[PDB]
Amino acid sequence: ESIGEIMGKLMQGEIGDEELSKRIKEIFGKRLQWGYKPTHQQQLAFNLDFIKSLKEMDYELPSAFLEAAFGKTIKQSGCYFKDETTTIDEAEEASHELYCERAQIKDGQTVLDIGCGQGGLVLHIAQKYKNCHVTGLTNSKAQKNYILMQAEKLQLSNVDVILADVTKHESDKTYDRILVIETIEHMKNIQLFMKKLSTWMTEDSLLFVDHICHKTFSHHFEAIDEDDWYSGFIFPKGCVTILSASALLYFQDDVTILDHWVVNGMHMARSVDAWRKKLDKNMELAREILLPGLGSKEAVNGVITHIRTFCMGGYEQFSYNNGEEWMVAQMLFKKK
Amino acid sequence: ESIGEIMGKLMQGEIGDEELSKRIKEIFGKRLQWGYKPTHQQQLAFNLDFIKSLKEMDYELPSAFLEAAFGKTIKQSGCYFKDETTTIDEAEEASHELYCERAQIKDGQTVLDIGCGQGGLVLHIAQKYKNCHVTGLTNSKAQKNYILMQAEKLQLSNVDVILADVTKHESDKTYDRILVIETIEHMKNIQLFMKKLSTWMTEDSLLFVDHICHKTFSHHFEAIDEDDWYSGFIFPKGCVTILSASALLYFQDDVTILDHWVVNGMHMARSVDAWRKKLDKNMELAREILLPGLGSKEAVNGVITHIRTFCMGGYEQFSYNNGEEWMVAQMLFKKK
Ligand SMILES: Nc1ncnc2c1ncn2[C@@H]1O[C@H](CSCC[C@H](N)C(=O)O)[C@@H](O)[C@H]1O
Ligand SMILES: Nc1ncnc2c1ncn2[C@@H]1O[C@H](CSCC[C@H](N)C(=O)O)[C@@H](O)[C@H]1O
Repeated sequence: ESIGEIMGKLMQGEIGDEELSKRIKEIFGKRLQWGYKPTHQQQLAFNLDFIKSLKEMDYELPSAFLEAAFGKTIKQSGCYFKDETTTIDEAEEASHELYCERAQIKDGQTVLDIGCGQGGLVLHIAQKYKNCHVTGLTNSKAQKNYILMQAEKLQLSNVDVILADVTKHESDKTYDRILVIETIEHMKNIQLFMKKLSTWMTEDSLLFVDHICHKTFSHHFEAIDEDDWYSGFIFPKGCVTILSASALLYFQDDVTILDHWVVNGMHMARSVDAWRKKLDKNMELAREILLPGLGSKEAVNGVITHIRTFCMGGYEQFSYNNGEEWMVAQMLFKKK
Repeated sequence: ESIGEIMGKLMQGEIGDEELSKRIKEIFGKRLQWGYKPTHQQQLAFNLDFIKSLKEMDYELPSAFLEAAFGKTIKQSGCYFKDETTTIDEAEEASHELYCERAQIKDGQTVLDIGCGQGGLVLHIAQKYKNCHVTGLTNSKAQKNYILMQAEKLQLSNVDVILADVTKHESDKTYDRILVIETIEHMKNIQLFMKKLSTWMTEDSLLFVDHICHKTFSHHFEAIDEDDWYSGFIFPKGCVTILSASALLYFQDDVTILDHWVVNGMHMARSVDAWRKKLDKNMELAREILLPGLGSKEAVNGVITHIRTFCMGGYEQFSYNNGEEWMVAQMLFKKK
């Protein structure tokens, strides 16, 4: 069976969930085979080669659709589920609280959220800590607009948003706290990224990074072989990197580690499951919302298939071996 | 059975090798049970707690005996065995060559060897690189004397030895290369140690560290429980720390990592096996050598039992799971 053939049936909704999940799990299984080495000697050689290679490098969905698919604050990162019955809205809030705890946020601090998305964390910190000034930075005008509208509705006076490609942003401004929640995976050059972040810190600042990871090895999110129809469908341009849980420890030229955690992958699995189920529940509404801006029922079905498959695939990835393969890494740093 | 009882039979040579190896393997087995956590979340919590705890802290055998037990240069660190038939003398040289390769030694450099022991590496570099100046640093007068005698016999003019407790040594001198071969395991405060080493480097220097490790977790070399007669017999004062293979990545306040390797534990296992077998072969001579300085056959038997048991135990430790538990970690750093 060719890619063309599988992609044919997928787009037509002719692959049932059972088969789809099975096919994607197999693809992730091959990545694990690729990544695990027989000895720690070989594992470190593999991992350091990856790390060295990084050092050589360098239409938007309507907000109504996003609201029908994601949780209340449209968080687009792994959330944290205390209970079986925890809702996605509760899991968003719990995840925001965990970041505030681990990044040691205190009232009165200046806070920068890099790649802030729809601004759930910016709005959380602004509401919880009235004397903080909170700045989100995003490369999306639509996201900036959404955040400023929400801050207005919430009567928040302590929020601003920088519209910038972070890789190009130049400023003399420093911040007490810099937060990077699942943004670093999108970064082309990571030695240069951490260096830039360090110039926006003082000796009193902390930097908190959260990134999807594998516990043992790093990889680009790209086709494992010629049979892999999934990876390139999800990221057809690519430029998503899955660092190992310890990869950023090798990027301490300009910052120094203070603490290090991981969150088991079942939290991410439950996040993507909640998105998939909500999209499914709101399927008719979603198709209605998208149609104006996409111009045909076929183009709508395509966008929806892509998002739904991303959630179905993410479920297999992060739930693999009960959350003990792909998971979320978190690190706290100070400036050199 | 009490410790007193096992120690009774051990000292009397009443425990055969088979039983001795079995008992020590069991003790290491319990350490593995202690150290491996069920989830990566818990493994990192365990490992970071250990790392944080470190940040809060702060008669000699005649040379003729050492010559009868160890290899030609009296190396007292893991060696490197290419073949089944590689001799300890060859393995010493191979290990010296590996350090020179990984620490990027070049003729003309100033080189400092911290905790240089009987000076095998100092003498190797001095002979191979005639324009290097090579300084060994040791806290032992007997070791200093041995090295200077060997340098004289070898017609080396480029060797000096500092007699100092490294934790107390103050100097303005800097070096192109600093080498630390299985010395850091003896260090009380490691943030402070790496900081001190950094003040002896310039922007052009490199630091190479080799340390015994476990691939997954860190531990002090101390009794696992009340049944453990071994750990405290080997190190009755203690102050040996077995860092995980990645522990020093968290000690980059003052230096920055460039490369990272591990060497499989079978190399160390073959090293301690060679020492044990050579001591066994030369047992009569060894007892004769020690008697003058120890003053009784009983005190001689004690010293020999301690050294032999150390080798028997080391064999079980490093050969465990074909060298994939305890092994040797190596790191290359530059100054911040
Ligand atoms: N170069 C760049 N400059 C600014 N933002 C960028 C960027 N590359 C990616 N981003 C943004 O970073 C975000 C990563 S997704 C995570 C969004 C948000 N932190 C949340 O947790 O929900 C996306 O909004 C992405 O478009
Ligand atoms: N505070 C200190 N100052 C100097 N040397 C020390 C020290 N603590 C331990 N040492 C020495 O460091 C050495 C560790 S054993 C390794 C010796 C040598 N590098 C080799 O590979 O053979 C021992 O000689 C030990 O006595």
